[PDB]
Amino acid sequence: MVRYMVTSALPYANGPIHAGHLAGAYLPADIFVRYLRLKGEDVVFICGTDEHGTPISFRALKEGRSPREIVDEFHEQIKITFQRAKISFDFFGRTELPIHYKLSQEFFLKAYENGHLVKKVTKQAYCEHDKMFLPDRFVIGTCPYCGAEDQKGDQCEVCGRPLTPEILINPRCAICGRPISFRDSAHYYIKMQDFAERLKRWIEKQPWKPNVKNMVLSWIEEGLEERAITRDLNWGIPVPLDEEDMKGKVLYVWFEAPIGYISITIEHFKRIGKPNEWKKYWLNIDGQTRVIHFIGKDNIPFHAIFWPAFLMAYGKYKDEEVEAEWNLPYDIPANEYLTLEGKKFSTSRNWAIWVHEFLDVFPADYLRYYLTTIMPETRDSDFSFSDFKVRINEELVNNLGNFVHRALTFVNRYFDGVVPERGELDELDREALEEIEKAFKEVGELIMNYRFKDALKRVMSLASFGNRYFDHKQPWKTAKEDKVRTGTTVNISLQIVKALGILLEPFLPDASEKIWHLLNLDEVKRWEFRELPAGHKVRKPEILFKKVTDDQIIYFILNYMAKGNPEGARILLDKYYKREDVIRVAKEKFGDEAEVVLRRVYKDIK
Amino acid sequence: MVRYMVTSALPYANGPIHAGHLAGAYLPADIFVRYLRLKGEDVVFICGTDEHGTPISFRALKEGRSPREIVDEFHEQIKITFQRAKISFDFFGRTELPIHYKLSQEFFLKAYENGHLVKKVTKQAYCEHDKMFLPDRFVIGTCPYCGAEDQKGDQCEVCGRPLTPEILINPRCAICGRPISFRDSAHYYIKMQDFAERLKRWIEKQPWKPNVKNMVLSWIEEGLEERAITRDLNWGIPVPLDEEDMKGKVLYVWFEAPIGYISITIEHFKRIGKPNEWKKYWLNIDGQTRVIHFIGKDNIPFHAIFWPAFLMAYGKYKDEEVEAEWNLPYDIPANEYLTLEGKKFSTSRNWAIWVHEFLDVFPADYLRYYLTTIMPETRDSDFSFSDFKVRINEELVNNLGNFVHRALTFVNRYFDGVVPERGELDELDREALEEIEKAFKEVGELIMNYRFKDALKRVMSLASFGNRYFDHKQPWKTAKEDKVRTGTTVNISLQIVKALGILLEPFLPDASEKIWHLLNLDEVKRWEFRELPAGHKVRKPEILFKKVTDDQIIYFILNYMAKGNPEGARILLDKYYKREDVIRVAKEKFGDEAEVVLRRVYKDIK
Ligand SMILES: [Zn+2]
Ligand SMILES: [Zn+2]
Ligand SMILES: [Zn+2]
Ligand SMILES: [Zn+2]
Repeated sequence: MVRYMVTSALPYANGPIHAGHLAGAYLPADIFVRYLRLKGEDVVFICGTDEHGTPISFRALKEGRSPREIVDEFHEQIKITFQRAKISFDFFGRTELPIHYKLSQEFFLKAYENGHLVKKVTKQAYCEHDKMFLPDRFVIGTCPYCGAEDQKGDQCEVCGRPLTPEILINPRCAICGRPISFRDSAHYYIKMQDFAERLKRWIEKQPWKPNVKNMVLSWIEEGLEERAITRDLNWGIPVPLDEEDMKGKVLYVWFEAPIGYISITIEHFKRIGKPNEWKKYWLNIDGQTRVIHFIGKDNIPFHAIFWPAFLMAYGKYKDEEVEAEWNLPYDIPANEYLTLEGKKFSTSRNWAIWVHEFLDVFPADYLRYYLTTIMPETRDSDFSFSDFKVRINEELVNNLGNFVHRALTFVNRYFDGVVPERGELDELDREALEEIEKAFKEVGELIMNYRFKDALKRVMSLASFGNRYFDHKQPWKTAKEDKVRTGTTVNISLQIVKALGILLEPFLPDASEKIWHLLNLDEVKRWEFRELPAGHKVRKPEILFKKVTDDQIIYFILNYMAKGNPEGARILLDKYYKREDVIRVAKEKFGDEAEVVLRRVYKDIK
Repeated sequence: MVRYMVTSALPYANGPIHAGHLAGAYLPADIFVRYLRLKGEDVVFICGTDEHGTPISFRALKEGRSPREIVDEFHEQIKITFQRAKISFDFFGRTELPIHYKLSQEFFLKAYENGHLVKKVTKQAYCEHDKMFLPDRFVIGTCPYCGAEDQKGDQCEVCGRPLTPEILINPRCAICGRPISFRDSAHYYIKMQDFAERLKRWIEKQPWKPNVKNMVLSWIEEGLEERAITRDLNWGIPVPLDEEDMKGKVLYVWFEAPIGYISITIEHFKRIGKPNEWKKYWLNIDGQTRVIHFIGKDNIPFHAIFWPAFLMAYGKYKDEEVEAEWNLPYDIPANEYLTLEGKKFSTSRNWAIWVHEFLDVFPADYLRYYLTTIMPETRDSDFSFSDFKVRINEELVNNLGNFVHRALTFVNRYFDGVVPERGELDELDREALEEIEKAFKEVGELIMNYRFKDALKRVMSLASFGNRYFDHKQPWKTAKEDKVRTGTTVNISLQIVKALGILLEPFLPDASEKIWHLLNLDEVKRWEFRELPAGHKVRKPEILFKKVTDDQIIYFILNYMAKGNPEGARILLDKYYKREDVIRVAKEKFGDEAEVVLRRVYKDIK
């Protein structure tokens, strides 16, 4: 019996998360883990904020704040956001945890000890007016492909994606604009080549899709250049070595980050009261823990190559309990990117769907539903507002919500909300109870295969099946002729609602508890279905979902989207709506300030 | 060995919580429970949203939304807010839980069964244009003391506090203004008189303060009028009785609400995996569970009289395990009200400090610190912005934060962050380690006595003691003469920081983890102090707290306070600040909209 150690790529504590992030590695992981829990399986779901690296440091000088100040701010912002998103991480830690410092440092020390490292002195950047080295994101120059002013790290705003700090033209320190200087420095490196073979061999015998497995093999087919794992940063985890040359140096966040996956788990079992249980999840003791890594496509290389090697370089974990080895990525589910109304998410262009903002106007189920509806699985998908409301209202409201409502509304009208007893069953009755079985079976398999968009579809169809059932069983007619008959229809219909109650859970937790209350159940939610007993008391018909409005979308676009990118807003607005309508919404939404918005989006209007 | 069943008054799901609420019953409870946990004691901390009652129903017709829609919205808003507030409820449920429905209904049925009830028909309100009864908050008329138009429930906006629905002049249904009608109805009542004696007797033998114990006794000294526990509402828990007269009737929220205290706990142990542990907390088995009820003064009567009786009326709980009785309120800590800048919190006047808004500009420690600083213990206290910043900056920043910073900054300057070994100890060294003991001892006692304002003070003084220590031990001098000496000072100083790390926890969780990371500790936080070992590696000097700004307060007042109550804002602004300063802050804070604010607060300015 396998147990599961599930993680989600650590979000960087330099900003808030957007739907691309969620759709990319959190929502999938949540859907998967919830399922596993309903299955009764043994799974741990971990995550936390990545709090080191040049960026965070950069931003600190930028806003004149300590790197600690900002990560403390974003850890809270993100942890709460995930709670809002209903992402059930068993624990959400942070790489600022003392234990992370200890484990990373050990990790590095284990690499020292197995001669997988190599000190090296290189000539590198510097500022004399600021008396400090100038790592990655401090580069401030022209581009490496196109030629634009001011380019940092490796993302751009031009065409540029990945522009090493040196291929940049006119190197000038970002902090003060002083043209860079060159001071040589010492850093330790990892002889990745030491694991190329062992890696390739391991990758061979593994259930990953060729589109990855292979491309990975290729990438390895040409040596692994010794990568540096140290940095000249004033923020981060100190390199253990007590020498004078390694003073004021830190472990490349690039190296310690993944170790966070273990650090946090350990932290989890500590505070949970069972200090040593973590060992069975990350250590290959009587080996059989499937370690899953939900990530974004960009993380495949790292997770299928370097991270595994970092683990190997620590050959032996060993004290007071088995000297076993670290497990390796069982699987590394990755998702493509997400676009917004035809364009890519852009923090620069301030064009994205921020979870915390979006969740201010729409319920979590809506964001979770639609996003799974467009899960960037095999390719990229495009978030669209017209697409969003239409799927919710047409699918979630008109179908799932509709069925549930009808069902209850009937058991309440003809039986005073008491579950009728079932008489003989004809073909449909027989087929309906079978469909319930089919769903549980198939949805479960689709999930274990990372086919969420299709898994959610299998569920919606069951609701679709329920509607049909009702539509052509006509309880409103049958009730004026054959009581017993209607009783069956009704009882059967509710069975489908209870089932839809458990099946939905992994996808929409809230619409799940909503249904459970309507059915009035204490029953611990589980994947093994059990019919609703006759004589069971159900609650009065409530509503499941309220249709998305244009008033809402406009309010959203105007209130968030707009200031940050007025043109983006304007283009969206007079693309879906008439200006005479937006004004009205704006007027009856922003009181004595509506006017100082409309003019802000529609360049000139007064 | 006692275990503790701690609760906080269920917040009503009709709106967000404000500092008065927090200061009144949540913050106290949190400080108490955290302590208990650090003490290693066995405590359960429960709470959830009260989701029934006329109000919620009212609001529903008001905004044309189902009562369920709104409670779902506020349960999320409040649960997240509490997370933001760092209130560690072991579980935050809701009275919409199926189990609540079951337990309440049983409770009522147990009262039926022990003849503590009495059906009665009364002539009551109605609307014929709306074909519905008109309970409490539907009353819409002139006042009962002063004479003002439109008065609902029992709170006012005039002078009025508690105006029974009938003493109101010109009774007109609130929904449509149609002057009320009178249709007789049947409701069950509880013969409170049946418990007067048994109550008074119980209250006698109990450790409550006379100012309560007595006033309670008086209140009881004149019969307990049979109170109605049923209602003509379409939203709520159905009365079990299957009769045609009790159809469409519900249990007065007033009756079921407290039962939520048990419902949720049960729900807690269910989902936690240990289904039956709840029995030992609410049932008096081998009796010794101290049940504490953190509430507001307004709740004393209810919690010391009716709630206990409701418990008695259920004489026997009994199946498959001991037929024991429900425990009774061990203690019922209550706090006075809170005022804002000299005036009372007012949802009507839109004058209050909303936790979720306030926590958008200031860290949770700041709100928790200041509020405990003004805990409405023996009387009412007044929240004030000048008072807020001054205490934070002068106390939290300049003292606690200052000490911590100095300490680390030294162990890092003269020992490369490594804990020095202690040599001979003189009087101060000896006294310093003793002070640490004293603090733990006294703070702990002050907490167990609900003396938080003083408990927090005992802690700040320890930090104050640390500063003095340092000030007159002069490490910066001693380091250029006697190494060993400085080592002691330093080692000692850090002991005080680690201690301040645990002591703070109950009050400021974040400044607590901040200190723990600086000290670089894995050690599970506990109330039993253990010195920092020599040779221990501490982190580089960070900052603990950033001083509150005027830019912040103005931004807050302008961004939240203002629209909702522009006059309130204006009066605050040009009372603390010059208009030429507010403008600047407003201009460099609201970009292209600053102008449409300043004019909104300062009536005319252009
Ligand atoms: Zn470029
Ligand atoms: Zn510079
Ligand atoms: Zn009045
Ligand atoms: Zn009316």
